[PDB]
Amino acid sequence: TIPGLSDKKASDVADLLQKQLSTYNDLHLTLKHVHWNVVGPNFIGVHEMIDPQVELVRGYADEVAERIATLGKSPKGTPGAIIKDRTWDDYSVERDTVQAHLAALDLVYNGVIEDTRKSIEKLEDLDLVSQDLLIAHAGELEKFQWFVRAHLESAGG
Amino acid sequence: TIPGLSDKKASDVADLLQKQLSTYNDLHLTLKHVHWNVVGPNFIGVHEMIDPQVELVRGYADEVAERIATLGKSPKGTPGAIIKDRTWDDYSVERDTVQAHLAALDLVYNGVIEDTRKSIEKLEDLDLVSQDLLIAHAGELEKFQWFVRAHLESAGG
Amino acid sequence: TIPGLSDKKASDVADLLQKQLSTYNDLHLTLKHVHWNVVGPNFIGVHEMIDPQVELVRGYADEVAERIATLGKSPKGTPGAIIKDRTWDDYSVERDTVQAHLAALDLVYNGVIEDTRKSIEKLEDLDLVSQDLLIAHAGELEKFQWFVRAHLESAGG
Amino acid sequence: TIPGLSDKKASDVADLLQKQLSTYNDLHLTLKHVHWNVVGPNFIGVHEMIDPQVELVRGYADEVAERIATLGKSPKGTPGAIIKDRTWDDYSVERDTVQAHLAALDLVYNGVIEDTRKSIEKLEDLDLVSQDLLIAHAGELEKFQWFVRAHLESAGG
Amino acid sequence: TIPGLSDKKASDVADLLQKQLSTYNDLHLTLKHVHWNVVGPNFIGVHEMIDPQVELVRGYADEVAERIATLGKSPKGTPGAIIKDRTWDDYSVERDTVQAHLAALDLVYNGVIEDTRKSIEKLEDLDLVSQDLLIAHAGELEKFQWFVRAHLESAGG
Amino acid sequence: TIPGLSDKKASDVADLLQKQLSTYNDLHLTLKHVHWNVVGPNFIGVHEMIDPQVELVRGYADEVAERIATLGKSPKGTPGAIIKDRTWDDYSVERDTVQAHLAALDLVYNGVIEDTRKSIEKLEDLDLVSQDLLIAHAGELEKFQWFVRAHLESAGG
Amino acid sequence: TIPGLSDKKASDVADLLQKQLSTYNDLHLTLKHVHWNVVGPNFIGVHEMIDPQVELVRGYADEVAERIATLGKSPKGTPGAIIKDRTWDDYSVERDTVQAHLAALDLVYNGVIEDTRKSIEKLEDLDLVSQDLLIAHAGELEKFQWFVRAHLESAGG
Amino acid sequence: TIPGLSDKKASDVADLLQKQLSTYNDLHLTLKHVHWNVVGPNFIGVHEMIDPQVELVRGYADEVAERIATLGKSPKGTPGAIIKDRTWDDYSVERDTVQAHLAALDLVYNGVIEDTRKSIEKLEDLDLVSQDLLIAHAGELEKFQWFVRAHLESAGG
Amino acid sequence: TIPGLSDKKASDVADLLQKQLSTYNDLHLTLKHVHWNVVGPNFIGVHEMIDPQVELVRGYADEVAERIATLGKSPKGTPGAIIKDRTWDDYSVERDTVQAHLAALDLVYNGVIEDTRKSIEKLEDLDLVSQDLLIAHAGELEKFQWFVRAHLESAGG
Amino acid sequence: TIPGLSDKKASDVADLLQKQLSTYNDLHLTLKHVHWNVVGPNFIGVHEMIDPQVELVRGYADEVAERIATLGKSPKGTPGAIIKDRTWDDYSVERDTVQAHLAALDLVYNGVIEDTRKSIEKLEDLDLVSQDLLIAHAGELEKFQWFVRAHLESAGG
Amino acid sequence: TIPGLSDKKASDVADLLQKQLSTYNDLHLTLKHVHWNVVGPNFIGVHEMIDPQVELVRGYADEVAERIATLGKSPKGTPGAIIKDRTWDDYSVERDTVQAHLAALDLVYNGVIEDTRKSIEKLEDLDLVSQDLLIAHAGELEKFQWFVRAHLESAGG
Amino acid sequence: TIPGLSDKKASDVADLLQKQLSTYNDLHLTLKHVHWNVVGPNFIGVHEMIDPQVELVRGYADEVAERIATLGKSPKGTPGAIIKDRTWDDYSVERDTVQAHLAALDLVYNGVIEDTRKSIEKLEDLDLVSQDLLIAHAGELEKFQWFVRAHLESAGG
Repeated sequence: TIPGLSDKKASDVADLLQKQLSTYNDLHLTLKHVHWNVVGPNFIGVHEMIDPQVELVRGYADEVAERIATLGKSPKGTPGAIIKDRTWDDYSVERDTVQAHLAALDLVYNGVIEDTRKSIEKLEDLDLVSQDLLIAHAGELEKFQWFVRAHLESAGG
Repeated sequence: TIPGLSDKKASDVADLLQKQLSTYNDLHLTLKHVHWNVVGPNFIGVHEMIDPQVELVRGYADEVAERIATLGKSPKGTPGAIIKDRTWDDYSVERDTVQAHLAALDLVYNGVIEDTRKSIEKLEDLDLVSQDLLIAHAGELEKFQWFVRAHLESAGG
Repeated sequence: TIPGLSDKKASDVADLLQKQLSTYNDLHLTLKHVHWNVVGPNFIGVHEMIDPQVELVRGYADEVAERIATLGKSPKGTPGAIIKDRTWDDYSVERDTVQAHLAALDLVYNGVIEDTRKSIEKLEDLDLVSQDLLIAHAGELEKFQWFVRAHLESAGG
Repeated sequence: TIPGLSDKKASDVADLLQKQLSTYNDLHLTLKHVHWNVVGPNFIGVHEMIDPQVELVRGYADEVAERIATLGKSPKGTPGAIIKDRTWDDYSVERDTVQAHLAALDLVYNGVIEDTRKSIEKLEDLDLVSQDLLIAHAGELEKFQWFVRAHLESAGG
Repeated sequence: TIPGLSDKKASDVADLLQKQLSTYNDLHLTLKHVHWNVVGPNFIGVHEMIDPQVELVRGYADEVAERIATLGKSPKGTPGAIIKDRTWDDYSVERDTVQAHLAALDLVYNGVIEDTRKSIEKLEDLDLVSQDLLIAHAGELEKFQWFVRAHLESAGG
Repeated sequence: TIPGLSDKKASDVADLLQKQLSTYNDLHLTLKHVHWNVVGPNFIGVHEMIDPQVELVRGYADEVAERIATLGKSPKGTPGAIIKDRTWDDYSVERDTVQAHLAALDLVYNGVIEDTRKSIEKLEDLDLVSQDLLIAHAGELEKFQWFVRAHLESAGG
Repeated sequence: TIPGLSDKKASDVADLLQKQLSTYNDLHLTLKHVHWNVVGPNFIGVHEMIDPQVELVRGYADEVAERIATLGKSPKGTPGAIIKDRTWDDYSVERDTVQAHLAALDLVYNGVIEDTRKSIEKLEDLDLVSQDLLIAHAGELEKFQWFVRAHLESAGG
Repeated sequence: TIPGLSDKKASDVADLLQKQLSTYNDLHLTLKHVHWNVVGPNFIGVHEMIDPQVELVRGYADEVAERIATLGKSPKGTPGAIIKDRTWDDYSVERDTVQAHLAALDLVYNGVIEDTRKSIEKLEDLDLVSQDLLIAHAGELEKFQWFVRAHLESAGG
Repeated sequence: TIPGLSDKKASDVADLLQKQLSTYNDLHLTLKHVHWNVVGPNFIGVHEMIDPQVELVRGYADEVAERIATLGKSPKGTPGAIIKDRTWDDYSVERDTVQAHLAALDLVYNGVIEDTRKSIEKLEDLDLVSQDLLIAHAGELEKFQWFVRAHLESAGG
Repeated sequence: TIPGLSDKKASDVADLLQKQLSTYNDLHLTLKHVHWNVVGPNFIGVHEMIDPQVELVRGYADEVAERIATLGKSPKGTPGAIIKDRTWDDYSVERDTVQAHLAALDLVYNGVIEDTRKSIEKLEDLDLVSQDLLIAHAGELEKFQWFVRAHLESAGG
Repeated sequence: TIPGLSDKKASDVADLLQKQLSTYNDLHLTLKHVHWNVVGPNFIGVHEMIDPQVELVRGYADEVAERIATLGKSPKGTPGAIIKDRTWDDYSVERDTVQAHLAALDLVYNGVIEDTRKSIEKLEDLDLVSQDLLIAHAGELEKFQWFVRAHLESAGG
Repeated sequence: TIPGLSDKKASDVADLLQKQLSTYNDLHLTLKHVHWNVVGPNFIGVHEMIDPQVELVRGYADEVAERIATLGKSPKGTPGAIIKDRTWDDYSVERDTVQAHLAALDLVYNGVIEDTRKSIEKLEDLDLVSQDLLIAHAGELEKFQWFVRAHLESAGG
């Protein structure tokens, strides 16, 4: 009954986003979880290096959901609703080192930027504005992965 | 090992808090979920009434996790970790009026302020400082429930 | 004599933005007009929900013109210049309730996001950067229409 | 012993203001009283709508009292001193809806902009500066009545 | 049905302002129009010189319209409503030098400080508060004309 | 019909805060009254030493009521409501020196911190969170009385 | 050649202000002079009490001079131009106590609020806007005299 | 002669605090000393991780002393006065690694949170407000120890 | 190894960007060089017109380097590294008028917006996110060139 | 009776700063005088290029006096006190173009940086800290003269 | 090893500074000690007069320690470390009037500005940059002593 | 034709600064280059530890050039113009560890503080103000080297 223009084409994208909407929600809790379980002789560096990224992604969440409802469908943001769309195993790492946790996080982001890049191409035709949302997000998500990656590498590790 | 003092008495409280860090995490997600599914001829009021409360509880999330780690134990923040501690059904309400959602939230807070209150008496003897945390939280959580409650009462609604 | 690259292809987009430029100017006035004429028991919510949107679009305006002028052409922002490009009737709603004004506004935006979407596609070949401007604008304009829409619905009203 | 110019004229304006300093102090308490007793599906709108106005009037309080001492006389700020100058009944309205409290407030303001206007003309030939003080307040106070009025009215309600 | 005091007198001042609300809205668009059409070896000076003045006048707009609704009448903000009250020709001047546009602006302001002054005296015996509003604006508007004038003149040019 | 937990035990604390609520309101006025009546060669120090304290207590006020309303009861903040609970004479000191007003204030606070201490203990069983409110308030109120006391002593004056 | 309205009337008000622009510039220097020459067991109170007032008056300076150029005439800001308009002796008082300097300042202000008031009435029938300027200043200047006066006085001293 | 209520009971707590008052003073210098002698390939992390804690504890100092004087006794804050109450050996570590310095600091905090927790229980009866001071402090002191601890540990080291 | 996805397609873009990070670095230095060699009776205008643009491009510098590292490759930022990628002659103009320098800069931007534009088409297929970067940049770079261009044009200068 | 070290050697520097003190005061007025008398098509650039400089020097003033008073002597800041030390003619330039006023100002500064340089060397033995004051001041004063100079030259005008 | 240049000449200065870092540390503690033991009918004046000076000297503390470490040597900041370098008796004065305390502080500064001055001449040849540090400090330290001195002087007190 | 005073003596210093002006320019790019190529398990620490230093030195650049032009000569800031004055080999280190890069950077600063200290002594006679510029800079440059150095050392490494 209400999107910006295309009854169907939108419902497609509305579900594309909801998949992202839930990945971020796992993401920011996951990030946060990592932040307070990270440990060892660089913990404050990373612990904090994270906090912007939490705050950023959390917002990415808002931007998705607000978009979805803009598209017409309803966004779903309860932990129930994320296990539903989720496709990793929930971050299993616990009190652990940086290296452990970033190794761990690298792979998590790996899902996210892969999925997001895919929803980007899917969107290229359907809805460009929403393509642009994730494109923005994506730069920032990728960047953050580079931060985490740079913590463990040398020649090209 | 590490706590502030009592190898056991802490371990006891570190699960009280872990019961809580998971409740808030549910809460903040839930609030947020409510923030962007709310609707009607008062939606912006509440919508924004909420946004501080998210940001606040989310921070409540940090405070107690950071405390858990302080007590010694590791805090558990992944959405898996909150289904594990969760006691209610996850928030049932989707796109829907303010009126619905606040009834819905009212009930949610009802878990939280009761649960937190109970954890406060439990804390009175064991660890006082952790009592103080939840006491602070409690004031602000309860307050917010009165914000939400006031939305549907005259005589004594 | 001056653009960034294509004498004709620019003149084409400079005529496009100009149509937009004037739509926004109508809009920020329209918005503002609505804002100090809205009324009823939801008044302040909306009265203020608006003000950011005014300010945003007003800036959206500066971005049009400065782009036009960048493109080479001269941009036009006098009330005479806007009636010249204006393709709607001017906002007919005088003092009134919220519900009225938002229905009225919903329609106005219907014009704006429809038109903007069209100038986006018109631009996908022409000039990508100008495409980017409006894609940006678009998300935010659309978002705002959802804010107003969410004010009068439930199932899918 | 000390004013700026007219040893008598000043004393006349000095009590004029004291009547205002007391009305405001009633006002600011009254506003605050209303703000935390308001209720219903619109409470946070008004509840907050009000807050700037409290802080504003309170300041208005400062400006006149400081002005009185400037004039020469001593200003009187205690609840005893306001009951003494007061000439309404004190806000009778207790926990209650918006529409109720705003009806009530509307009337309260009615005493204020009436009395303040009256004290302005009285002041045209006493002391202009002091005239300007209240003229300033007047706009702002009047504006705030319109905010509250706008809550119940349709074509001219 | 509602003003602060005089059921008629108010309606008289109410249209006075509406004449202003429309002049300003022309003004603010006009200013903005000039700002992005100015040019030559002095453009950024003026281009910016202007910006505070736009934001200022725009605000001046708010203050009178809000004032009108305060008075009782409804204020009229659409481009249709300004062409309707307008009594100049609309800014004819298109891309062009500083000196050109400032000459043009000077004249535009000339209508404004003239008309505004006239509406002030008219107001001395209608409504003082509303008189003060424009007196305030007057200083600021007048000041801005002097800024623009100061651009071409030597001994008295 | 609504509190956080105990229908009676709340009504008991809601009557306690209410007594406090009104003490503060008297206080912020009293403070403010003192502030613009203080005088002598120490005037500005104190004149300003006060203003934070006003503002603090005023907020202390909001915290009472919002707690009361949270507790379920309706809070009462009209000057009539404060004389009703008021257990002192209203601040009798009119224009005067610092030394006078602080002696006068020292006594007023003597009432406040005495009473607050008592409602704290009354609360240690009743409602802990409300206990926490006033404990917070207390430290700051006490601190302030020391600020005023420190103004007139040496050995232990 | 250029004012806003009255080619003569304006010149009359233009010198009125120049008398003020010079009084202020004396004033602001004078204030500053006092501020760094004050002394005794109260110096930092006043020393600072003053600082806002300098910055304020200095600004008052700007407002009238800018106003003069607005009126048409050129304003005159050099020490030569103030000795020229000046009509007191220059602050004779050198390093010295508070009470001394405030006595001295009190008198200085006395010239100011007297002269400024006189220039206001003179202005009621020349130019109202310019009248408002000084009325504004007047409150603020007058307020500052009361601050300084309040330093030595008991029952009416 | 002056506390809030209990001549003796207060003098007891007044000395309890002074012990803390001096521990913090050792603490913030000690922290600071550590901050500029820390070294190695994570120094900036910790170096900065410290700086908030200095600023925080330093304030904790103020809060103690101000409380003491509030209680009636005089607070003692000279390096003489801290050696007097001190009970560790002064931080002996010098230009040294992080690990060294945090190992070193862990143990220092160990004294502090142990002592503070003890003064907490001592206070539970005597003066609750002061109990609350340290309780607040304590959370924050403990938290900071968790930061330092987390720098050297893995499984539970 | 590391990129977001395509081992080659990235490597390709990582030199597109490296072509750019070096162009900006030249640019920001050049701008700055121009900022403090500019001169004439409009120097401050432009001088300051520039300072944002430096700070902005400099940040453009970070964004793409940080992207390069994200894509996997290492970014090269030393002045050696920019002579290596540089395609124009380094900025020829020394102390000299605005008019000269903007002609000079105009030509400089002409390299940049053309080059960046070309790199954007090149990016359309390979890596979209990196396209978006330069697209954003482009808008702002081109804009600035219009600021500079406007400094010497009427008819179509 | 009081300096930092040398009864005579201070009195010598206290007479030096005093000469400076008054030069600045003349200057800030002079600057300010220039600022609201400048004119032509470069007006706003300079009109504002100045304001920081005013404010800076004004503060330069406070630093002189406070230093003098620190040195032991009493500093002198009344317009009479500045003509007493003043070694130039007062700024003769009334309304005028930029080019004029800056030529005029260039000369004024010529006095200031010449004199300041001389009091610097005079100080290299006398009092180093006072030397430092003026060295600071100097750089900034000189810098500003270059700002004004750069306004009227090219080869080396 | 590490310094900026001279293996010895630095080592020499690194104890000059270490003499200073310990003096300031005493100072800031002492100031603070004075801030909260001050008392009388001017206590807030001075009390607050001090608080910047603490914060400032404390930072003076960092600057020179950070310099020491820069010169190569390790700085020593523990209260043990300041009794080791300390040359006066620790601050003798307990709860006591302003007048006492400033006499007391006056004497304290007297050590400091003399000592620092002497260390500045000592530095003139060896290390200039470190001279500049203490020179900066000196201005501000001496200044503060004049603030304190001014509290008890007329003729030449 | 224009410096502050000495045709030659200045041209000497003008070239002294230009050598520094270019070292910084290499410096800030070099720093920046280091910041985005730094890597390993402390990268965020240093990566950020750098960013202030970039921003700081970049400004140091401005301060030089602005000074040069103040001296009369023209400052040269193009990458061409830095290779011209440069005397290291351009930073050759590429994607590499912290330790590598700081080892690398230590030596770079080594040039800079050595050169700057030398231009300091050269300046001691010629121009003191410019001596002071670099002296300021120098403290800060040295400090930053201490930060980098402290990352690799223990006993005195």
